[PDB]
Amino acid sequence: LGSMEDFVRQCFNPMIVELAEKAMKEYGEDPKIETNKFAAICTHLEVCFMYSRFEIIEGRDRTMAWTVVNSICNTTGVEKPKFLPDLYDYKENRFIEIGVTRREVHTYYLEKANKIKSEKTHIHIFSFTGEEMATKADYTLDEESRARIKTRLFTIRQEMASRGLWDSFRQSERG
Ligand SMILES: [Mg+2]
Repeated sequence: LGSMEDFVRQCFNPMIVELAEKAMKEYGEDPKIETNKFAAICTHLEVCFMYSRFEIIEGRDRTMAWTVVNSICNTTGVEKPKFLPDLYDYKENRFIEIGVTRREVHTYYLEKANKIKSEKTHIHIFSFTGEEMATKADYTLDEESRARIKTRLFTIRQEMASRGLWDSFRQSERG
């Protein structure tokens, strides 16, 4: 059993880890104590990056994120989201909430759907198993692109496994 906090710093990009530490501390969470979510924040940030034609909302400091979002909402005619999205697609002209889950994707998809009370915001969930689920079966990215995200997730998993971190990481996902 290795250290998740060690794993994370020598696994993800220094930029992803840096943005995830802010995201955590911004909510009185300490990345050194809650290492499992620390790793979940990095993996999700990383997927938002591989995914993005796109405007990255996630990772930005709250004030900047809402500034970017609002400016978007009135250059276009899109309704203001309530919760900040992760991305904005001006191709399909909609926001995107992205999720990486260790649980059943359909369950996670609904929790997100019920939270954002969406009308137009798109939802796309990825898991560590390869199963995915996107709004109206509209998967946005072509196959190869989505295949890369799934690869990076598997890679993250097994590197977590060799260090004995997977077992704890995989079953500590809360709603
Ligand atoms: Mg977000």
